[PDB]
Amino acid sequence: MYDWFSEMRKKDPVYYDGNIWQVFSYRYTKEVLNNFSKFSSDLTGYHERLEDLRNGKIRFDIPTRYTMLTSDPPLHDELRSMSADIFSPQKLQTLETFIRETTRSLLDSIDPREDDIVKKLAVPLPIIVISKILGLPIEDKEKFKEWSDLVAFRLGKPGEIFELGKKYLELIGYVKDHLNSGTEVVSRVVNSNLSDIEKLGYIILLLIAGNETTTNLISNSVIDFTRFNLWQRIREENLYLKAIEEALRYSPPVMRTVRKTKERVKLGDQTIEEGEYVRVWIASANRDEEVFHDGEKFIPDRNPNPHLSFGSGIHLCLGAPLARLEARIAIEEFSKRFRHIEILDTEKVPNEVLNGYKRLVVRLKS
Ligand code: HEM
Repeated sequence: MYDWFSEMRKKDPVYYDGNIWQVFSYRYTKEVLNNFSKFSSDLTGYHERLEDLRNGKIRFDIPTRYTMLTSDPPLHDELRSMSADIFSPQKLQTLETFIRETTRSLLDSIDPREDDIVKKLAVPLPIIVISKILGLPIEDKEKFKEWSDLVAFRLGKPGEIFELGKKYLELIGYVKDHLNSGTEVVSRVVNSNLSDIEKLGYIILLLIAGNETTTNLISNSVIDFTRFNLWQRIREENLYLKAIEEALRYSPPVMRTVRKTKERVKLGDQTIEEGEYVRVWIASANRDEEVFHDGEKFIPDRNPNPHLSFGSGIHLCLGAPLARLEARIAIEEFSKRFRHIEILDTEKVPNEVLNGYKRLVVRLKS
């Protein structure tokens, strides 16, 4: 649907189709994302229940409705400041050896003749890394794999209520079980003025917000580098940093995000009424010809590359530096292991927001 995106960017960058508003151009998607006053992220009733949560009036509820992702400032900033430096440059420098050793370990498990790199590399890496950072027992990776499906970007589908109930029951129980054995990261959260439900929500967000997305970055990168035959060049010219950024732009793990109008507002030539949902197409903005010359092409050394794959504004992905580091080390170590790669079989996740692969079977020549 990238051709439909281009047509919309040209004729209706801000389009109303009866029920929701949709934005396709780079200029307007960025404007929406940055104007948090007009375009709110308070879509889960968080602000409305903050008083009763902090009072202990609400005792039970789905914890994932109360995270920094579904909040506007000042609440949003009060929450985010508790972990603003979790992925600081110094912290990541120190994690480099652990991340590199971990992917080398995962690569060691790959059978060159024919293996699934999503299963052996892309899925485990982010999970193992976040577990170390949070101080949660890696010995529960498989469970973590299951719970990663709960990431907020994923919308509902019929017949999942029982399955989801099971995961929530286990996940919540696990977090409550390890709230006081985590790193300073979780300690600061557990020792704040937040209600119990919010603490749960906060820890779950940090635990699952980047698993499927980071996995998708690695998978999408492997697919793009292979299909456009760039492995040789990337190693040769050391285009890892720029190439991964071009994968993020071209094959964004998250296709779009949503906002709700906080009052009548004019975006472009349109006046969006108060209380309307606005779908922001990150994938389309990333192809905007005005901002990305030859945007329909995968240019490995494209520079600069101001894509919106991690968002923009106050909710700009907290894990961006980590995701970038993990993916880079993954792709570097992988490239150093094979002389030729061949994609034998793939299976794509069936979702309109999360963009990635469920299976990626390849054959490698070490
Ligand atoms: C390549 C992988 C990733 C992609 C493409 C991705 C994408 C995003 C996007 C689009 C947003 C903004 C959502 C919005 O504006 O409504 C976001 C927010 C967030 N992401 Fe990521 N993410 C990735 C990896 C990670 C990782 C590794 C973590 C670490 C736990 C993480 C933690 C978060 C958090 C906590 C937020 C909310 C921040 C806030 O609301 O201020 N993400 N992510």
